[PDB]
Order: sequence, then structure tokens, then C-alpha cells
Amino acid sequence: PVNQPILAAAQSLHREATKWSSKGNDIIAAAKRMALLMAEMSRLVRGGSGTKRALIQCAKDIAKASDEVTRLAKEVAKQCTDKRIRTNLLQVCERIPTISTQLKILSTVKATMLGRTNISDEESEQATEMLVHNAQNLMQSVKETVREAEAASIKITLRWVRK
Repeated sequence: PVNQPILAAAQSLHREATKWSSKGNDIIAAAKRMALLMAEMSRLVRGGSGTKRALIQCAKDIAKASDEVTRLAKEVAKQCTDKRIRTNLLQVCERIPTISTQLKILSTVKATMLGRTNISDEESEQATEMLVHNAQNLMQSVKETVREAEAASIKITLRWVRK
């Protein structure tokens, strides 16, 4: 069914995001959608063909959800009194648009490769491993962004309720 390391990265973010309720928290909601979509991604990279259009669109959905995470976490940071946390939170959540832009590039590469041209099992495996590493980086960054966004809120209209 799956590419295990992508699914594991997805579950890793799911575990952090499900510490809290989505109610009145769109960072939490977006992060949960990201983890669910990234699990779908691991199915798609490990299915196919037929999965070409789906691979591209799934990455687009993930990138859209990550813009919401980024946008909100930047607002949290810029209300945070602790410079140490504020700076760290700005540092991480400003990696995210680049990583999720990279997710869209590498998914399209994996999906479409060289168009009509024939491709080896080596190029195919290499393209998988590029995608894998980028997915782990993304899941890591958002998980760190969730943790720090909550840490920063202690120093401050966003709701953190433990489940």
C-alpha cells in the first residue's frame, strides 16, 4: 500500500497536532489536514500509474494547507514577547513556503519525469527518495512550528485546548 517513511512522517505530525483541539485553532486544523494529505501522498507514490494527476494535486493541497500554518504562526510570533521564541518561530515558519514549493516541484517530477521519454528504475528510485526527504523535512518543520506556536502563545484570539 504505502511508502513507509512518508507515512511515518505524516503520523509523526498527526501525533503533535492531535495534542490539541481544532476548535478556534486553524494552525491545528491545517496541520491535521496536512498530516492526512501526506498519508495519502505515501499511498500515491507507492501506487500508480494512474496516480499521476493525483500525486500533483495532493502536493498542491498540502502546500495550500501549509500557507495557512505559515501565515498564522507568523502572526503568533509577532505578538510574542520572548525574543528567543519569537525569533525561533519566525525562523522555522519561514522555511515552510520554500519546502512546500519544493514538494510541488518534486511531486510533479515524480509524476511526470521526462514526459514521453523512457525512464530507468534508477531515475525512478532517485525521484522517489528526493520526494521522501522533502516530505520528512516538511512534516518536521510543521511539527516544530506547532510546538513553538503553542509555546509562544503562553506569552500572549487563538485557542489551545488539550485533548
